[PDB]
This record gives sequence, structure tokens and C-alpha cells, in this order.
Amino acid sequence: MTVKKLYFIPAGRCMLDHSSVNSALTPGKLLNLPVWCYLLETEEGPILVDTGMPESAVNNEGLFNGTFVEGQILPKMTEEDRIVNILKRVGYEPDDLLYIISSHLHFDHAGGNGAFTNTPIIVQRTEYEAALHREEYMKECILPHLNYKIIEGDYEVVPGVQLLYTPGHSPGHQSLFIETEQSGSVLLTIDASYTKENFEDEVPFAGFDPELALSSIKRLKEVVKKEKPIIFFGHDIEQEKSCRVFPEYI
Ligand SMILES: CCCCCC(=O)N[C@@H](CCS)C(=O)O
Ligand SMILES: [Zn+2]
Ligand SMILES: [Zn+2]
Repeated sequence: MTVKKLYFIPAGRCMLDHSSVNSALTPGKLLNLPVWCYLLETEEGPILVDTGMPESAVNNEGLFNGTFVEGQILPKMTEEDRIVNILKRVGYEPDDLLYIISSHLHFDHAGGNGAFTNTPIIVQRTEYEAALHREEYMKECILPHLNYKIIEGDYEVVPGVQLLYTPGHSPGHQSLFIETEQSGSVLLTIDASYTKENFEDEVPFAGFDPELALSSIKRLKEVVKKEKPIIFFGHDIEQEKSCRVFPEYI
């Protein structure tokens, strides 16, 4: 086996229109949503899940001016939220990590990937291929010479750390099913559901293929029925109220 510690580590924030968390809502109210990374302390070494936002977002809420998402996505990132600075404060440098796991290559999950030039970065083949051409991918999230460990489908990273292929929000989105010493089974949906209501109630939210995202939610509900994990959503302002966060762990 089990992971020794699972840390939730705030990595900045992002404003998103509320129509991105519930596709039925009337656009025009932004929500200041959390961006997370996760650090797993395992017998084999530390594994980082996602890497925050790119340096171009630092003190630059207008990063997406002049793009298809102008006014709809505004990163809220300071110098402290750079993943190398986060990791140094927690006690690590990039080359200390055993693996990086990219849930997907959207900007607030892979914007720090370039900091890791030796650590294998585990990413789904269908996400890597999408990032090579789809417009919602920033160049910082698909740098060409990193040590990618491309995978296809479900995958065991080390004992206690399983990747569940959950496409739809993005073409190769993957969620995590972790077994921890303190808590037992934990499901990190990541962006397979931004919020509890996207998951439980199947409220539609932003995604590349909403129908496929719904089938991935149904698949995760089969896993939930079998494993009864505690479940954490990708950008849920209500749940963030009660999350244990670094230096606490689960
Ligand atoms: C196609 C679905 C969305 C692409 C735009 C995008 O990168 N949105 C963010 C939301 C940050 S609060 C994400 O998915 O993590
Ligand atoms: Zn995403
Ligand atoms: Zn996200």
C-alpha cells in the first residue's frame, strides 16, 4: 503493498466560467477553482501526479487573451505555485521522483512537465497523440524530448497505484485508484468529474467528448460499487472545504 502517504498539494488556482462545471448554467459567473497535484510516498519512491500550470501563467491572468478561451479561463498562479518551488518546499527536487503521472495534458495538469527531464512521465497514448495537434493543448504540455513512458489503457504503476483509463473529458484522460495505508481504497477521478455532482448526478461539464465522459463515469461507478473507495473530484470548490491537504495526508 500500500502507499505510505497520499498528499493533496494545492498548486495554484484557475478561474473558470461556471458553465464549464455544469453545461446547463448560464455563462457569466466565474468560479475560482483549485488546481491540485498529488504526491504519493511509496516503498519504491515518491510519485507525483500532475505538475500544475506553466510559468507563462505566473502573475498572468490574461494568458488566454486572444485565444478561443479568452475571458473563460484565467489562471491564478504566483511564483510559489511553480511545481519546482512547490516540490522544493515539500522536500524534493525533480530528479528525486520515481515517476510523474500525467492524468492528462491540459494546461493546469501538465504545465510543469518540462521541469522533469529525467523522470519517466506516464501518459496515455491517446492523450499524447491528441496533444500533438488539438488546439486546447499548450506547447508547454507536450515538449518533445522529455522521458515519456507512454501507456495504453489501465496500468499498475507500483503496487497500490493503479491508473484507470477514463477518456472523454480529454482523449486520453486517466484517473487513479490508490490503496493507502491510512485510508484503504481512494479514487482520484481527476477531470473525469470536476465536481461531486458531475459524478453522482451526471451533470455535464466541459470535455472533448461528453458521451465518452459519461461512459467513463459509468465505468468508475462500477469500480466504486465493487471497492467502496473514498472519492475525490478534480476541481470541486465544495469538497475542497473538507480535504486534508499537505502536510496532512490520507
Ligand atoms: C476540453 C475540456 C477543457 C480544456 C480546457 C482546460 O484545460 N480546462 C481545465 C480547467 C481548469 S480549472 C482542465 O481541464 O483542467
Ligand atoms: Zn482537463
Ligand atoms: Zn483539470
